Amino acid sequence: VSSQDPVTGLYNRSHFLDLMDAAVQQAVTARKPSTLAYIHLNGYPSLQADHGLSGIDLLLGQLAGLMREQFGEEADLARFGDSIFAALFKGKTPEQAQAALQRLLKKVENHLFELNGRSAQATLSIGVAGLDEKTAKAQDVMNRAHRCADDAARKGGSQIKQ
Repeated sequence: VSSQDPVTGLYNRSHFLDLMDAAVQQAVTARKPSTLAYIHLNGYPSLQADHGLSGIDLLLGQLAGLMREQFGEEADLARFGDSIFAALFKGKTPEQAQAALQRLLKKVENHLFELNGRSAQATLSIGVAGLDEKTAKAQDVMNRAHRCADDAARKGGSQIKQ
């Protein structure tokens, strides 16, 4: 079965979750820190309402292309859900990864999207969680970055919550 999201071009959640499992094992046996970024597209409901399936398909594809650009080789990129992206920064502490997360955040906030003639703007809410040897369950890492991202999007605008 294909491991890629045909809309965005990024790998799928299933694929990412395997990469996740492996990065945690590395973190608790080899003690190599990784960072998990949990990315919300802010105001997705309103963008879908105004632009519909076609509009958002284009947005997500552009949004991913900016993530590929801003993170390059440093991160593994997934389409986690409809309005949710995920990034794993293998070998980097959250501290070490903040720079690139800050860079993307602004790239998006200051980016104008062309959607079927129409024009739109968007910000992201990023929940960040580290992978370390004090990790107890791979699922705990997902949870923390999840919860942080949800708290991030609860505030409105471009947001990073570590």
